[PDB]
Amino acid sequence: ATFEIVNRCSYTVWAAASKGDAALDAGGRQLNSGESWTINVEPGTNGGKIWARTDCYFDDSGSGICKTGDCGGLLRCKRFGRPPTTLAEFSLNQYGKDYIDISNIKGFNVPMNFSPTTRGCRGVRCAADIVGQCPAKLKAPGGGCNDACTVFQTSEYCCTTGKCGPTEYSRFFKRLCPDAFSYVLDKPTTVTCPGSSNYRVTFCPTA
Repeated sequence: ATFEIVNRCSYTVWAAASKGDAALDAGGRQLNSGESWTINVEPGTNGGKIWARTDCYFDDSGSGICKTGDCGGLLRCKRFGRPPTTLAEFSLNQYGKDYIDISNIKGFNVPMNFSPTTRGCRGVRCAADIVGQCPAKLKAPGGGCNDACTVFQTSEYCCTTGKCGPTEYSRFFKRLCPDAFSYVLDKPTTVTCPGSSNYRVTFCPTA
């Protein structure tokens, strides 16, 4: 499947793409304002994620640091990124269906739209100003709004027993972005698409 990754933000982002144990395509690239990066993702990819990283400095061998979403200091991500990161998540060709979602379970850094470019399902968006509205206790100094699990490390926020409810903090993410996962056991906002669909991820889809 092909994913077009579009930076509509007025600022530079460093896109990342990974399934957690391996890069997807090149795994990462600088995107200036307006740039598009087309990647190929092998069919049957399970647990793939796309995200943006902000305020990165890399040297000549693709080694450095980003203020949000850093994946162990690499330009080309092999691992998932450090919170806070708005996530586009996907599992492809799972019994003839593709499954896509946006998640705030690892916080929010950049607004995002995740839409098919082929027929037969709708897209999902989280475009509210979560950073501006972020509760003071979740505000990340680097920029971004952390999830409560990352900040507080309790069984309830992290749902480590497999039983957990919504919280004051999850409800904040949910009120601004009803179409994104706000906590681990949130009622799924997954969208089912035809197997082998194609997609666009757009950062800052509004402004």
